[PDB]
Amino acid sequence: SFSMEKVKRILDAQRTEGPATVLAIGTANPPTCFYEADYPDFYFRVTNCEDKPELKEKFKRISERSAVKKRYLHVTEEILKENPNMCSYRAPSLDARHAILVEEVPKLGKEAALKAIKEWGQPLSKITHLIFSAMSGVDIPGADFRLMNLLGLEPSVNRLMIYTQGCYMGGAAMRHAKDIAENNAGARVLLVFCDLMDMYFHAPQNRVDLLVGQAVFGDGAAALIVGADPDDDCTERPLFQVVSCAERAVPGTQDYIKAHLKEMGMELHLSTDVPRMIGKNIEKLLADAVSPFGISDWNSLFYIVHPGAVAILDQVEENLGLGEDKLRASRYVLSEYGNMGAASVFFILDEMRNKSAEEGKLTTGEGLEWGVLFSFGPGLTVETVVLLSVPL
Amino acid sequence: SFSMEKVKRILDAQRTEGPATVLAIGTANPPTCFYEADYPDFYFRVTNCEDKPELKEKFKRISERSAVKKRYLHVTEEILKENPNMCSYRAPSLDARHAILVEEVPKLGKEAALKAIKEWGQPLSKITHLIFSAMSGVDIPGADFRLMNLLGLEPSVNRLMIYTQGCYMGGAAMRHAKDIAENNAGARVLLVFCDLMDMYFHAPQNRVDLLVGQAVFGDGAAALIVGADPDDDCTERPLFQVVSCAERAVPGTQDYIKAHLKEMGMELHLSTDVPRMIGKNIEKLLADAVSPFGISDWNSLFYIVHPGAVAILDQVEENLGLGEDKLRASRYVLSEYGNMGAASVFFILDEMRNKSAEEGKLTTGEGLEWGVLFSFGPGLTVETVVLLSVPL
Repeated sequence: SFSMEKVKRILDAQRTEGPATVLAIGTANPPTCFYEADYPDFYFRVTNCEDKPELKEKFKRISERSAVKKRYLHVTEEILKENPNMCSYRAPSLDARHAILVEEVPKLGKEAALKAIKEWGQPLSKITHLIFSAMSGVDIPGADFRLMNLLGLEPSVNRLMIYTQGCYMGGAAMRHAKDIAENNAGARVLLVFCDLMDMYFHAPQNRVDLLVGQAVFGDGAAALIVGADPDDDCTERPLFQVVSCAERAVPGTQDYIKAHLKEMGMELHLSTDVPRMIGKNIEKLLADAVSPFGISDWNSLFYIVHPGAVAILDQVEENLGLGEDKLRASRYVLSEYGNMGAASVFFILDEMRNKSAEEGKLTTGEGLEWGVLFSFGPGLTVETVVLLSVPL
Repeated sequence: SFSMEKVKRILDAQRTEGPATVLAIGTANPPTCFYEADYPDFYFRVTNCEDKPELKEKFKRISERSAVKKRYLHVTEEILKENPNMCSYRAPSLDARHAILVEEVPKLGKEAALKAIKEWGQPLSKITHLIFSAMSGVDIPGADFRLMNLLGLEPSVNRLMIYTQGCYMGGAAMRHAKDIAENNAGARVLLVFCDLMDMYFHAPQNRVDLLVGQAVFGDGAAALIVGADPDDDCTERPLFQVVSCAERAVPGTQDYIKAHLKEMGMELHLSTDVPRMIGKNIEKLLADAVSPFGISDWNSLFYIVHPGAVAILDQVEENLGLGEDKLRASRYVLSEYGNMGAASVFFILDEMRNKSAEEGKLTTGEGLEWGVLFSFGPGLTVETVVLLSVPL
């Protein structure tokens, strides 16, 4: 009865008022830029597969239809010479690949995080939580721990490390940052995604899905600061507000995306029915998300759509009845960066906020007030994040 | 300015009143019981190492000093015959191991979860969140996804899957469960830990840490339901309340615990200075956690201590001045089960609620009101979770 008064003082003390908001965004990529026109030539050469010209022409057509202009890749010609088993299909190469990633993943995360923290402008000691999402680079301690030390965070930073889960993680980790920020006054969350696709590099196979991956997977890292209740007394300024987060596993699609961690690396299996399956469901998912806020004209939203493959963007555009320019920002990131896993939606959100100011729009959301963020991954998981833009 | 009013109706609707509380605990273990007396004979025979009788004596002395009576292990003699590369040191065996685990991890998680759900007594459709923590079994889709389908959870259940992180996950996943439960009215979180140590089974080496791990690591899974604001109108009934969660990386201990995922499986590195380091820091961590609640007599708390090794329990007892019976429940779980990774503290918490009832105590925390839960892992991370018991 007095111990319960202590608990209620703790609960009262932690309450927040406003919603979780994104306070800064920073991105970073490997230094090596690979242009899509040269990649079939580079890829088949460096894998000593120039004696497979029909397969090469098949890959060229997939790359040309991919709508990817360039990618920044961590895998270089030097790296493949020093670890040739990566170019020998199913040969053991997991040790070599992991040695390469274990230090580079936190290293690239740091570069993006520094940018986010710089824009944020607050001292590192104000960061209370760190969430690290990384497709590859599994290690104990994790990249969360490494980045905490590289950045000089407080040893009391609350850490969450999510390894090897898929492209739905952009929306998923965003939900957790929201729950953290809103349940804890003063909480300031550094949310970092680093997806290096080195584990998915294999010699070309006569497999459409593996070829699409080789054409589309790109590397990058994205960092955000997420918090509730911005302090006016300092230079904290919101970019977007996270209103509601939803997740759904599509029934009957277990086998559409599978990927196995093996001695040869990451073994991918991706059904070509993924975009249609996404397109068949997207409107009902959007409708469930935004009806509670009275939105029924889909073109009244601004869009951040995970660019898993260009077919995915087209399917969304088609089955939502979107104007041709609605997915401009998503197509841009797909074009300039490829599919960077979970980081992609945050490259897009970064692009949208910058393009809006550059074009003089009245909000961070292309002049609109409400928007939605979609991530897609195994199997099949769809993330639906409702956003509010901020005025300019 | 009317849309900002829409956001406030959502937030107001999602507020909770009370703290996150654990509403049920369920545990499960593999079927095969290995007695610690017999393990040195079994272990060195089945690894064809009876020709190292001095190493076997070094292993036996560690086993006898271990304070482990028995363990339930998934690794059987049959499994090792079907996968002999698990017994040849550094031979490639990661593929063989992962195939064994990817279906067993969710299966044992299901066994524990069903019990927790049984005690909980609500319909599965009420579970809004699933958090799965597993040391081993990295797969896409994850064990969370498999478990959702094994149990028949709603496809809209919000999932979080954490692979390969260490024994601090007990307290860490508990923090995230607290944030979800408190930030989302109606939320009921299914929290599942399954750590199968098959990835750490190797031929005996003349390495103290690997031998101790071979003596102490056991297999098991523990499941919890966590929610804020228990319903009186139904059979929901709280066991403990989660008051505050803190996490700390001990400065200068990066290398004390390391583990690398390689082609041979999990390659562990564990310094013997761990218990001393833990003992050296435990009081300052405990004091920071419970001083805000006016607590300065450490024997006024009940204890759940991660049983990483008996040396750790002894160090915690010594450096806090605990009475000889304070750590009864923790040493019990170590005795009867070994070190089951992150699931352990929940076996202990389960043991404590049951022993307290069996002894007719007036609360679930051995008659005391306030208590603390400790998890330790890489590198070095310590979780301090302050608990409130419930009357009986």
